[PDB]
Amino acid sequence: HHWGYGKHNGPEHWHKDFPIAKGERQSPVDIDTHTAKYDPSLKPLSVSYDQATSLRILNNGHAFNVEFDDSQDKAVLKGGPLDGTYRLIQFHFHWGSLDGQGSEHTVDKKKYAAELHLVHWNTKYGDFGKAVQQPDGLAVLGIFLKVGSAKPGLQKVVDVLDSIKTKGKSADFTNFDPRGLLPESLDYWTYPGSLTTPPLLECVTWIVLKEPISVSSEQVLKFRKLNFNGEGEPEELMVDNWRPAQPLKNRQIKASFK
Ligand SMILES: Cc1cc(C)nc(SCC(=O)c2ccc(Cl)c(S(N)(=O)=O)c2)n1
Ligand SMILES: [Zn+2]
Repeated sequence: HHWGYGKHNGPEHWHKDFPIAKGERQSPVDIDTHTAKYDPSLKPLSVSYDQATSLRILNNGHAFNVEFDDSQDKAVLKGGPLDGTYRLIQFHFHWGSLDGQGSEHTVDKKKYAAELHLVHWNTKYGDFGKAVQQPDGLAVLGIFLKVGSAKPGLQKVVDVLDSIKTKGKSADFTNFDPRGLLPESLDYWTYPGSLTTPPLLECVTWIVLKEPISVSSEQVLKFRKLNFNGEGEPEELMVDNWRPAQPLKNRQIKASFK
């Protein structure tokens, strides 16, 4: 009876195995755009994905991860609200059963169709497993997806999905360039939060871009064909793999703009 996204093991139950689910800096949150403070001291984000080595794509039974070789100083996030340098380890998405839901963060209560998370760990802690035990361990760049025109830089991801339908399937996935998943603007909101999945560790500086990317209905439909179950088990489509907004509690969301 492990955690997941259903009635009996979804978000509302996670607190029994992971009590920090009711902690002081949980994610996601609603971003009230009127209440976010513009911080002129925030720096442009620096996203340096020129040498990113993707390696493989994995279906883990919760989402899928596009993984990067993070054994060298390639694919780094820095600047923004960050001190130091964060290295890209993986990205994944959360999405809905319907286009009117799927994001984890919301913007004045608006829910997007999906949300991409590019996960980076702070090099000062040497690896991802040590970084998640620190309050400044991770920086996640979150990008909303709305349904409209296709994102051409997303199609390679879409096209490999039929090879990783079920939990525990992986496929070789090299030369994937995550710059093709990025909006023109890098204006952002930022706040201190947590992993949105168990173990819900309070180790993330969230950086949510204001400009969504558009993807086509046919691209998101292919996300909804994945399965949460493993091969040979009854089919449970992988949809609605999002945690709802959590209380903001004693936190301030900062805007890099306007
Ligand atoms: C840490 C961890 C360990 C195991 C066994 N599974 C997962 S599934 C979700 C995931 O890979 C993950 C990893 C790190 C981040 Cl930061 C986030 S999220 N949804 O907060 O961006 C999600 N996560
Ligand atoms: Zn995520």
